[PDB]
Amino acid sequence: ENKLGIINQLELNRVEERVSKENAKRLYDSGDIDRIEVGTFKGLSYIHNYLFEDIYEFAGKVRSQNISKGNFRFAPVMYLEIALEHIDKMPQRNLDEIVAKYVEMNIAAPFREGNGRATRIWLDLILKKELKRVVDWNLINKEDYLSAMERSPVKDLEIKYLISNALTDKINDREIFMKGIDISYYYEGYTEYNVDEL
Amino acid sequence: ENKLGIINQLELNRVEERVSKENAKRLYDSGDIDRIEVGTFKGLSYIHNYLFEDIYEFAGKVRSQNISKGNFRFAPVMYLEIALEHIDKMPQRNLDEIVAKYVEMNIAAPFREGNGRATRIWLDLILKKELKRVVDWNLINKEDYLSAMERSPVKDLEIKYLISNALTDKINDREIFMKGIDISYYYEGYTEYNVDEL
Amino acid sequence: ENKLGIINQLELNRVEERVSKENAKRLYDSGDIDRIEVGTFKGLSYIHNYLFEDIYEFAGKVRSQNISKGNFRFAPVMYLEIALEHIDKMPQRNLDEIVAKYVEMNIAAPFREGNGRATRIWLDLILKKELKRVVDWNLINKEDYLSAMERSPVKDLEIKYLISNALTDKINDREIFMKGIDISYYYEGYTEYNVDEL
Amino acid sequence: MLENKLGIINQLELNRVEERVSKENAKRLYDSGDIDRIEVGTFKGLSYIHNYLFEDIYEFAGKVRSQNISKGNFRFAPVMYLEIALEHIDKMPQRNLDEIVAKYVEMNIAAPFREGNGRATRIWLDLILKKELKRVVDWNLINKEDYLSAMERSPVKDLEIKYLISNALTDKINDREIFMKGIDISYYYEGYTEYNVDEL
Repeated sequence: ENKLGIINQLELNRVEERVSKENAKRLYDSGDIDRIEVGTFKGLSYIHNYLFEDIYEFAGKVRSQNISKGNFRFAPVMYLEIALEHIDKMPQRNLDEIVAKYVEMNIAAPFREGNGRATRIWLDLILKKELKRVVDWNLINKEDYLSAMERSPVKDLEIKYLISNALTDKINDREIFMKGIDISYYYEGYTEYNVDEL
Repeated sequence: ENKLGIINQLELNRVEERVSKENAKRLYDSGDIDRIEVGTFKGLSYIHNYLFEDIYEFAGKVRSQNISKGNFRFAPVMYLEIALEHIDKMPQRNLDEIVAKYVEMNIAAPFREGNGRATRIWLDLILKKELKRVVDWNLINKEDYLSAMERSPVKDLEIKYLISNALTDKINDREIFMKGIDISYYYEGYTEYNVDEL
Repeated sequence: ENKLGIINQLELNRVEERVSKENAKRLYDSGDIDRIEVGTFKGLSYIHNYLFEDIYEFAGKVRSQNISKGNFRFAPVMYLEIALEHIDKMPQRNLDEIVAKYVEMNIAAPFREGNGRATRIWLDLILKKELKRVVDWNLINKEDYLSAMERSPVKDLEIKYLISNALTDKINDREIFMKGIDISYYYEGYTEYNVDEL
Repeated sequence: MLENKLGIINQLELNRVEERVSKENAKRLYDSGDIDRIEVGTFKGLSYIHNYLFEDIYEFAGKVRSQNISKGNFRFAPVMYLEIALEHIDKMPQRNLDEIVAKYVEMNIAAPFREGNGRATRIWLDLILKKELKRVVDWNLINKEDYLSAMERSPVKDLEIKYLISNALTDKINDREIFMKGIDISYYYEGYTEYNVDEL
């Protein structure tokens, strides 16, 4: 279900990876990433549209159906408008409040697809603005990340620990961002490209 | 925080069990249980107030704070009004729909405390009206019940199975109701009294 | 790490699917599938080797290190032989005992890879011998299957329900088998081929 | 319901007497100084603790179980692995908090006795911490719900229970009140609240 002419899911995986990773590279290199609202659904939507507007019509738009990914209980549509407004007002002064806000937005998962990758970019911008840190994503193991996120609605200690131990002060390091993009796509199983070669 | 003069949590547990079980016995014997709206938040609120109004000021009222217990998130206050209106509109024609409705009201957990006991009484009333059955709670083990309830937000098959294999047609049997009250309190850890001896 | 020199994971996935599916087709059509020990590790090892001896060494052989999948707690290597001996002696007289045996063998997961596909074939042979049934895998939705398997060490009701509702007496229906092979590969994410065209 | 050395046929009364008698034994275990002459960190020592607490009540006290036991959200070790599992736990290191918590988590999964594993193993844990870190747990600093949730999570990831333990560590390793309060809280974790050990 896409804007390109793709009827095969494996081909769509490769093409989505390549086009959206191209867009992520441009998001950083043009400086556009630094002109978006931080910590808000408007900003998250801007990121998501930027990554995916060529591939999906729903890019940047709040979904209309429920989503089902494993046994994780995402927000049902009926709470979604309420949830995002709540998240727009949550504080983000320190690591606890930032992780708590990230966990709430992960539960809300407002888009049909692409929530994890877009929201990881959004999280790094919150960390940069409020703590002058970003996540070095090579300091977070993939299985530990996925397990910690699935656990996070009950207790966010695991995800907090991973993030806190992966914090770096190199908030303008192009290499940290670009490799963070490759790792973020690897978490969701897309590994056909390296973003820096696009 | 209670209407009595109690500073000890264990004494509060003791008196809460005794008073609310006395009220449950009266709810059945007076016939008041037969005059309640079935399957709605209005009826559930009536039950909860009836059990707990001597002990807690919030009895029968939707909570204003979040509650956090076990391995899945109950509805946060900000969703509660939407959730209860939705639950009022859910169907209750067969066991599948009754169990799905019970699972959603358990997730809603609209009161500050006492959700489990009130909602089990409420469930028996839905079963009595729509299937001419009640639950024989002596046919549901505590460990099995708790495990199945914790699983139900993901998949209600386990709780559906326990409930259906405990269904009895003795829907006016006083002793089934009374033992059901003692068992329902045992599920939550209250065992100091026997309801028929109160 | 494989018998061909394939260094790309997406490439290996393609050839592993096609070759091993050819071996599965031959396993059924040659009738060899009917002369393998039913319900024992020896029989499972024969199935696994038959599927994977062309692609992987160690095919049919007990793994030597621990394996992980998500948070699932598979048997550690140091207990594996004990587990396999225990599983060889588990009974298989009715559906309950067969599902329980299948759940223990899923936990044992004795091979480095290919446990799910080999063990699903092994399960169908146990069912055919003991109940004169096989599973119509078309009646078991994928997400329901994976969730049920993850749940099964705690409570095997979900997988038992899915299997019990997918049982067919068409134990010589060649397409039920071959489609079962395609669906079983889809469970693990291999979707490039239809075995009957191989 | 379990066979017991008293003539008790009602589970609620067995709960009451078990709580009373075994809490009495725990008080005497500490006050007699016997707790200081137990092997630390091995199944032999845990077995000694368990027998001390429960031998008046249960024949199986201090003994490896012969059947599986099943509760909660993860499988305890099955009997067929139990001897090997305990042998392994005996050899696990305990030099720092990470290793002690990992060892405690493995022993909680092993759950070698028919019943009473949680209470005996918490005493066993405190003795390990006292020997290797010169700390014990101030159990008043670990909430019940937090404790139980962290334990259920621990076979997957021991971070939550490690956090609770480390943030409750105290150096008062000979404070009798810390111990006695720990006994009452440890029994509260499992739902036994009819007595206070110091009032026994």
